Amino acid sequence: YEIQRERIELGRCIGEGQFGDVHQGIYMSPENPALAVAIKTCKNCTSDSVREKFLQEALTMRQFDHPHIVKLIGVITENPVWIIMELCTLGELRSFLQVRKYSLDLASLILYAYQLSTALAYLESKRFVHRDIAARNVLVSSNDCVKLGDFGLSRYMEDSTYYKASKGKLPIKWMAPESINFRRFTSASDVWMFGVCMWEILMHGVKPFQGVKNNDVIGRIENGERLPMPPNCPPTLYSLMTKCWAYDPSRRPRFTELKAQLSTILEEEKA
Ligand SMILES: Cc1ccc(-n2nc(C(C)(C)C)cc2NC(=O)Nc2ccc(-n3cnc4c(N)ncnc43)cc2)cc1
Repeated sequence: YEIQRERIELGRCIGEGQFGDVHQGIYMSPENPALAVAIKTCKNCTSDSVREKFLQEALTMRQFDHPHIVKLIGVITENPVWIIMELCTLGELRSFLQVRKYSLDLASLILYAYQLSTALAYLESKRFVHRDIAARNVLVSSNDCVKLGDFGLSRYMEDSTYYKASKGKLPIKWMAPESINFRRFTSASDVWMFGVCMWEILMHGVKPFQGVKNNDVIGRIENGERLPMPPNCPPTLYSLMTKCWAYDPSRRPRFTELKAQLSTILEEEKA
């Protein structure tokens, strides 16, 4: 996974990161055609403890290879340490959906749900629990291709859930009841979150339970209330989302079933 720095053309800064600026750039690969990349830099990785914390991201990402999961391209372990990932040129899914609300067809929305279900069926095959399935963790490579990633300070921390609570940023509005009540995160709770993520896509990047306090969400869910059917959502798609939201995790579908059903809904929409 080691990359030669001279083969990277470092472009503009596209964001801030916990360890240093994140830039876009070009990787003039010796084996593959030139590719656009996102480059995470690390200002203090000359320190072994800082370097190990920063590189945890490369260690996690290196395990996976799927067309709808952000790919790790490589690492430069000589100072300054860089992590090189594929660039998703169209950026965050939420802003993309908001800007193109009147331009995107329903078929494109279902296609994004379908592509994410393939990424999640793949992670479930590896017995990997994502823990934060939400539109904030999805990037857009093109108008017909989205990619699942993961972002946030809590990912670098030893006690990830504890950090979120300290700042009151636990994603209660996306979480399965067993994750809220017992801090249980499984393939079934990822399914619950995926249902909320499909709702966000159909709602064109609107957040769930807007204007509702976190403490009140728990009560509503326990009482059987669920996010409403988005406008223009096919009834079969809503039925699928309501199955993701079964209070009992054993009644929820698995991602292989979600993928097969989303493929059928997409085919029917396009027809
Ligand atoms: C500590 C830690 C932090 C994150 C992870 N973790 N886990 C996953 C799964 C599990 C989904 C493989 C993925 C990740 N990372 C990213 O997605 N990074 C990640 C970093 C930059 C970009 N990136 C690509 N294009 C852009 C762009 N236009 N703007 C901003 N960032 C971009 C995309 C992904 C793991 C550990």
